[PDB]
Amino acid sequence: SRKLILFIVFLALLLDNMLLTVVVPIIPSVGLLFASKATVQLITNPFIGLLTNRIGYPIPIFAGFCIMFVSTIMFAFSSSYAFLLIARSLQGIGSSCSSVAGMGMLASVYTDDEERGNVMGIALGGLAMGVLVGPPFGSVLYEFVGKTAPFLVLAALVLLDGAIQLFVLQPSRVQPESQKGTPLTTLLKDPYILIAAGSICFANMGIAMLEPALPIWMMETMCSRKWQLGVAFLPASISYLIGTNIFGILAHKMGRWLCALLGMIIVGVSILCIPFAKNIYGLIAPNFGVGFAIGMVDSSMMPIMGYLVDLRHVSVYGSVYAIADVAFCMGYAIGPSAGGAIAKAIGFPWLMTIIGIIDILFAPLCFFLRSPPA
Ligand SMILES: COc1cc2c(cc1OC)[C@H]1C[C@@H](OC(=O)[C@@H](N)C(C)C)[C@H](CC(C)C)CN1CC2
Repeated sequence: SRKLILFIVFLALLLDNMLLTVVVPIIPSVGLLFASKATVQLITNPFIGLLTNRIGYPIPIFAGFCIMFVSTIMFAFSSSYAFLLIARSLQGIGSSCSSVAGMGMLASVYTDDEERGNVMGIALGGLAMGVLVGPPFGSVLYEFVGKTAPFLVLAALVLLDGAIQLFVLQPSRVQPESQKGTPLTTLLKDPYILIAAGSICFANMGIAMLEPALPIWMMETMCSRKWQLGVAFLPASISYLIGTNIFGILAHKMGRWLCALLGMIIVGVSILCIPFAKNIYGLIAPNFGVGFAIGMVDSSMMPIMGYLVDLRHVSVYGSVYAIADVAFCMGYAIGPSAGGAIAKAIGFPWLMTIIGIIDILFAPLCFFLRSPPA
């Protein structure tokens, strides 16, 4: 059925993101390792995009379990920096495979735009939920048992997920797609695919510049307590969960172009409002708005990728969702380091204001998605 595939993609994304996050609080126990996974995923996304059109979705969505499970074990038994880096790179390839192949399969199964909206919303809700229950899970287990409890529990969990894969997807038989998909070059030459991918990129780059540089600006102006840095962003996750689980539904009613436009403005007018907050209490509302609007944008531009592909090019979703994932991961690849560097160069408030201005100025470019020609 289709709901089984939806649940399998949801659980895959959830477990992959629990892993990306769980590792965060264990690494201090600092260089390019934090972005190794993201940049490796950015490298290996288009390859899965072209591979899903050559061998099918199952085999390259099941290769997620076989690879992420190896990472979750390699992290469980990591001693040197080289082992940690190769484990994070293997995770990155696993997250690629899972995200690209799973979103492509969700697009190829739910062939109606209205239902594809809700399905992509639910999958991104899986992403958000995994990110939300990640740091808790890891820490709790790290403090109560040791540095190997979270990784072994997630190994068991991805093993169960891979069993569901083997007994639902049946990747035993290779199966090429029905028609030759449009080459990635032509897809990237289109203006509307570029606009949607750019919207997702800019939104996620704003978040990924905010997150690892807000504790820095906090410990020097607010003098917040140690645990305050943890709650300083939990509103963003919770709001992203809410937004990307409800707007996958609300967007096709409101109009995906309008949802994305309003989505980015809200991102802009919230990120711009972060530097004006002086105390942790005043930091909540703009962070909530940031998360809510990032969800507004993501759940509304993820269906529109497959929609534009169905409306303009041939109906093969591997390459276009590889493009959208590249958009995503560009943020968590470049944004953290570049934002830290810019904050050290000019200043964190000016960096957040630049991000906000760029987002508010780029938002009106989403009106071009009101009615694209065929
Ligand atoms: C390991 O270290 C990290 C820890 C964390 C992150 C990245 C890290 O490294 C990369 C991101 C993940 C975000 O979101 C996501 O992954 C998802 N949106 C998907 C679409 C990428 C999240 C955005 C929402 C609050 C709006 C913010 N943080 C949470 C913790």
